[PDB]
Amino acid sequence: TIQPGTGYNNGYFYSYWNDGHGGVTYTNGPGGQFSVNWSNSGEFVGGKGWQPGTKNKVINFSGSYNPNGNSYLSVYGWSRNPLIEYYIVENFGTYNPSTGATKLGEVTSDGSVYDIYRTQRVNQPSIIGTATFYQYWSVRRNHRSSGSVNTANHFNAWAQQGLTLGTMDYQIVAVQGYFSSGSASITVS
Ligand SMILES: O[C@@H]1[C@@H](O)[C@H](O[C@@H]2CO[C@@H](O[C@@H]3CO[C@@H](O)[C@H](O)[C@H]3O)[C@H](O)[C@H]2O)OC[C@H]1O
Repeated sequence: TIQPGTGYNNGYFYSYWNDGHGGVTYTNGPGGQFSVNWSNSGEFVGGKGWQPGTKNKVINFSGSYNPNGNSYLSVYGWSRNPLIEYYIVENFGTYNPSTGATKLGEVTSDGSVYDIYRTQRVNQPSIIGTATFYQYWSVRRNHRSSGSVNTANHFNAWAQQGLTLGTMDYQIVAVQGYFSSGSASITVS
C-alpha cells in the first residue's frame, strides 16, 4: 500500500489520489499490476500507466473489477492547455458517468460501440489546482474488465466532434470510486 501521489513502480507510472476521507487501499504489484480495495471510501482515483500519455497508445488491461456502488474502470488521463480530464470507460458500478450528459457521437472500437459525451467540472480539484474544466467521455456499451483500448480511435473521434485535447499529461488505467466499496486487481500493458 502506498500513500496518494505519483511515481514509478516496476517500470510503470502510477497516480493515486483521494480526497483524504479514508477507506481505500491502493497497492502497486509486480509489473503493470495494481490493486485497489476500498470500503466506505470517499473520492479516489488510482491506476498504472504512463506519464505522459500518447495520442495513439494501445492500452491493454486484464483482471477483476468488483465495485459495490459508484465506481468506474477507465482509461483515464489529462491534457493541459486546454485542461481536460478524459475517460474511456470500460466498466462501472451503480452509476453511468454520462447520465444526463449531452451525447456528442458514437465511436466503434475494440469490439463495442462507445457513446461520446462532454461534461464540465466547476471549481473542482485538477492536476493544476482547483479549476473549471471539461471532461471527455467514451462510455463502452458492452462492459468488460479485460481488453485492449486503441486510444487513437477515441481521441480522433473526440477531435472530430470538437472535443480537442491539449498536451498530454498522465494516462493510466484507473479504478475510480466515490463513496462506495469494492475490490479490483488490474494488470496494464
Ligand atoms: O498534489 C496535487 C494532487 O492532489 C493533484 O491530483 C489530481 C487532482 O484531481 C484528480 O482528479 C479529480 C477527482 O476525480 C475526478 O474525476 C474529478 O473531476 C477530478 O476532479 C487527479 O486524479 C489527480 O491526479 O495533481 C496535481 C498535484 O499538485
